Amino acid sequence: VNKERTFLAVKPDGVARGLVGEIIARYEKKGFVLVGLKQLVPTKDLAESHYAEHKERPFFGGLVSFITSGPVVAMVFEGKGVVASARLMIGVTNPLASAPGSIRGDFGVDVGRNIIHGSDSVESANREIALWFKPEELLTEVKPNPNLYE
Amino acid sequence: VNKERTFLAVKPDGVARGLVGEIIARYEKKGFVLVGLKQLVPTKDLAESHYAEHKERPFFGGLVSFITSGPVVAMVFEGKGVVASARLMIGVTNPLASAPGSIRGDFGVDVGRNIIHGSDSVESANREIALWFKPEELLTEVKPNPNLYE
Amino acid sequence: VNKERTFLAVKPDGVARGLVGEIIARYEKKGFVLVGLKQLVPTKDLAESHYAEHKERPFFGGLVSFITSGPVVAMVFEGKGVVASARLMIGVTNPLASAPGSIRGDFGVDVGRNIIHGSDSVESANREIALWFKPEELLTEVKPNPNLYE
Amino acid sequence: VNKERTFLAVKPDGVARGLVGEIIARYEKKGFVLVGLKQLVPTKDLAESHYAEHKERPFFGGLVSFITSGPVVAMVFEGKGVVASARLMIGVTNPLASAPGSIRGDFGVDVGRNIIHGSDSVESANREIALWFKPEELLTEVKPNPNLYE
Amino acid sequence: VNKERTFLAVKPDGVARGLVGEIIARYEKKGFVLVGLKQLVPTKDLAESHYAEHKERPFFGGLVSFITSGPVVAMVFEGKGVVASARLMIGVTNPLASAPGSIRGDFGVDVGRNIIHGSDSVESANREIALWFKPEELLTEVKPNPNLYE
Amino acid sequence: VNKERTFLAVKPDGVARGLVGEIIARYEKKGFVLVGLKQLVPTKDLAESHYAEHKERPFFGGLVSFITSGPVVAMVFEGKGVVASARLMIGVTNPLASAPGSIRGDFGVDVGRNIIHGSDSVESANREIALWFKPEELLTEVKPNPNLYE
Ligand SMILES: Nc1ncnc2c1ncn2[C@@H]1O[C@H](COP(=O)(O)OP(=O)(O)O)[C@@H](O)[C@H]1O
Ligand SMILES: Nc1ncnc2c1ncn2[C@@H]1O[C@H](COP(=O)(O)OP(=O)(O)O)[C@@H](O)[C@H]1O
Ligand SMILES: Nc1ncnc2c1ncn2[C@@H]1O[C@H](COP(=O)(O)OP(=O)(O)O)[C@@H](O)[C@H]1O
Ligand SMILES: Nc1ncnc2c1ncn2[C@@H]1O[C@H](COP(=O)(O)OP(=O)(O)O)[C@@H](O)[C@H]1O
Ligand SMILES: Nc1ncnc2c1ncn2[C@@H]1O[C@H](COP(=O)(O)OP(=O)(O)O)[C@@H](O)[C@H]1O
Ligand SMILES: Nc1ncnc2c1ncn2[C@@H]1O[C@H](COP(=O)(O)OP(=O)(O)O)[C@@H](O)[C@H]1O
Ligand SMILES: [Mg+2]
Ligand SMILES: [Mg+2]
Ligand SMILES: [Mg+2]
Ligand SMILES: [Mg+2]
Ligand SMILES: [Mg+2]
Ligand SMILES: [Mg+2]
Repeated sequence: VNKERTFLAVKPDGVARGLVGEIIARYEKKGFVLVGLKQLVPTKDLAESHYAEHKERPFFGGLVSFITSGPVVAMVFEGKGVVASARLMIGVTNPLASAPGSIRGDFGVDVGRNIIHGSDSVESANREIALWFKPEELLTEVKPNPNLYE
Repeated sequence: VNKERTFLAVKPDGVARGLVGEIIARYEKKGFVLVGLKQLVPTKDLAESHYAEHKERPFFGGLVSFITSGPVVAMVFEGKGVVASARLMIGVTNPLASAPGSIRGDFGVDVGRNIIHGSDSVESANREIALWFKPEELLTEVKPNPNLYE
Repeated sequence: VNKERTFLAVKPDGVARGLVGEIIARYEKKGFVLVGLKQLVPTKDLAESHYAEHKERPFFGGLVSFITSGPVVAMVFEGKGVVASARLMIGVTNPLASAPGSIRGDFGVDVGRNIIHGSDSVESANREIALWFKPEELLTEVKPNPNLYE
Repeated sequence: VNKERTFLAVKPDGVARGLVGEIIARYEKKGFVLVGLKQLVPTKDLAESHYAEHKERPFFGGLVSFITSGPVVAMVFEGKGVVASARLMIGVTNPLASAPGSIRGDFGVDVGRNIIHGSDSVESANREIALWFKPEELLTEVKPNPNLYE
Repeated sequence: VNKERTFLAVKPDGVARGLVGEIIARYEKKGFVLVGLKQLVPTKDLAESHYAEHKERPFFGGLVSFITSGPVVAMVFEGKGVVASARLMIGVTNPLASAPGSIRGDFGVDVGRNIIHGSDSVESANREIALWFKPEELLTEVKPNPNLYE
Repeated sequence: VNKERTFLAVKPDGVARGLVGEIIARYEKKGFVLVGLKQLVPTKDLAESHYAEHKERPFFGGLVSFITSGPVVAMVFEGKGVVASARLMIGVTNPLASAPGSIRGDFGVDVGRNIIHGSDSVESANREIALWFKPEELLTEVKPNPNLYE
């Protein structure tokens, strides 16, 4: 159904490079509806619980360090199959392997400076949305373009 | 040679969403030549003949109903391998499964609101071109940029 | 009411340079609705009545021969103040003097190869629309984006 | 100095039309730095104090009514001469009179559905920023592209 | 005729900000032909000769220092009225006062970091072209799209 | 270290169709740094050594005559994995089989008119770079966007 939601965040590098609008426009053009949006500098606690699944990984320290080094634009998009779709639009972990047309493929060059984060499953999205957004910062009733769904 | 032709149609959703020029420009930039172009509100007979191969499918009634609910911009492009190349540019039937960079991948979310129709083979193109366009509405003399072909 | 219409034509040079889609997209983004659209090769009779006010001018002969020299995509847009607005978007007669952001300013360099034509008044528009299009070729039910008008 | 700030808001119509990213990208490309961003549905009280200077005007009721009818993306951009510059980039009150290249000129057609609001002076900006944003939602230390300022 | 030429240079800020292709594409779309193109780090002698008319101005020292701090992409375009048309596309000296749609208007904020240099007259163009380009680095045979000129 | 370089050349058809800027912009957005750039008309000697691995092929004769038939803009980009990445961005040899989003996929239709050349390995790149550019024509101090690399 047309009510699935995913969490996306323009990372510090994406924000410093002036890519916020370009990224949001891709999702709007696709037809997803913005239900949550804000800019904040992540707190070390937010970053660690956000990337909690990687806590025992070698790159964890630098990641948390990086994500907390500058502003991040956090957003939640709503639509049919938005979690898997937003991932397809993002590309793969290494931007060098990401196909042109995707966000990482078009703008990235390094795994550690890969512009944007996207939830990889509905469980993660629900978990991540709850982590970054309060219920009052999310639109309750969404009304998409009527020409989008049958 | 480079005289192959295909029939493409911006469906009512694509027209209402203001995507006609975006779609046309994609094919012009590729190097394909426009030999026919018109806007019309398809009739139920045209809709049913156009999609005759799906007349037994559960979605036919709704397809035909949607294709006739509003204006469509019908067009025919010419150039080498245009039938298969235009399909590649369109994406796949389900927009969510279409790669970023393709038309359906970039703009659609629902199978039923997938923006554009493109002939799936040369035999289909000939059938669909004859169905939507009268002979005199098609350019007889075509001239593609001279830097496109060897 | 905001049902004003203007006639626009992408001239043979505009069509040859692959600017049809780009031009249509500018009017679609603006919010105007396409109510008639077709590609054809103008007849001398048509070109001569179209540019009737210019017969005593030295460029008339060249003008007519050029407009009848290849495909032209003809269209009629509808919307509040479309006539004057589409003119502002086109630029001025000399493309070199047209401001960057207008169609002629962005794409043209010569007065005789100035990409597009637009009616200059509602009187000229009604007259030109009836010249290029038969009544049944124009949409009767116009449904513009509901976010466009108050 | 490079520390002036202005308040911009993508109005409900701009948000429903999928223009948020396109608008933010124009300001990022210009070099202004985003210091505040959020989406919210305005409260009738916020709207009235925001447009307080028009309280005795005929259109006031519909404006407040409209601004409160759907989500608005509120933002504050920082840079040298950003208040007057953002206005120039926005266009004039009536989008029909706005030049192509500006936001209203490119996307608008009606005075009441003019896509975006921008502070008209530094006094208004300071007043409006304070109205929509809490001090903790604004970046304190801004670091622009070093290639932007001498 | 259409053999007029102008010298344009993407300054070090424009190069560092990744605006070279955007700038070149603007002139290619207009219909101007590239007859010379190179990237070089200007020498202090070149910088001072190029900007000789400003040698008494308080900002000369800093101008020359900036123009030599990094790579510049020097280029020459040919076409009818290219000198004045390219200036119009560039904007005015102060980017904040440049109209949206022009290069400086769209991308710059500081007079000292205004992205691009364009010759201000034919006499200046001839001087600057001879100063930055050796004869053999310029195309002798130029061929503009045949749909550009009457 | 991430100082890998690749040689790219916009072929005469790419230059004639006005795609130089568009092509450069794709590599600039990606984060790669232009370290050499020039426009020239290739000499038969140069074209023949460039495409040396193809002398026994039936298309070699046509290939060489074409590359020496008009201006070519030559360039060298530097960045992490630039060689393989620029190839992914180019597409494949047959433009019709290149995926939408790649340069050849977006703009080409014929194998012999495929817009751009890119080195296929670091070995070929070092070899091609030394063929088209003298050492002093290439930047020595490379300062990429600091947000690009870890
Ligand atoms: N081996 C690695 N080296 C450096 N940083 C890494 C590595 N793999 C993961 N990262 C970083 O960690 C973030 C979370 O990683 P992961 O969840 O595996 O990928 P994705 O972000 O694509 O979901 C990635 O976006 C990336 O910035
Ligand atoms: N299972 C489905 N549910 C609803 N509509 C469908 C479905 N499959 C196809 N359609 C609609 O039928 C149109 C025709 O289908 P088909 O010819 O299979 O695909 P394509 O349009 O990609 O050639 C589709 O483009 C879509 O609008
Ligand atoms: N001095 C001229 N020389 C050549 N062609 C001209 C001249 N003046 C006008 N034209 C051509 O005649 C067309 C119609 O003229 P006019 O109605 O004056 O301009 P517009 O097209 O801006 O309304 C022009 O668009 C241009 O193609
Ligand atoms: N006469 C009018 N008719 C309808 N609504 C109006 C009128 N003038 C002002 N408005 C609306 O009120 C908002 C605030 O108006 P104003 O401050 O005058 O213009 P601006 O928004 O350009 O600063 C405008 O953006 C517009 O939506
Ligand atoms: N008052 C100023 N302060 C600092 N730099 C200036 C000033 N005026 C001009 N400049 C710098 O000098 C360059 C040359 O100036 P000028 O020839 O007057 O303008 P333009 O570059 O628009 O032709 C400008 O483009 C800008 O970089
Ligand atoms: N079958 C062919 N017919 C015509 N031209 C060809 C053919 N194969 C290759 N070419 C031309 O030769 C150029 C160099 O060939 P190759 O190295 O195989 O491809 P690529 O350019 O993708 O690396 C091609 O880019 C294309 O211009
Ligand atoms: Mg992950
Ligand atoms: Mg089908
Ligand atoms: Mg006229
Ligand atoms: Mg106001
Ligand atoms: Mg000057
Ligand atoms: Mg090769």
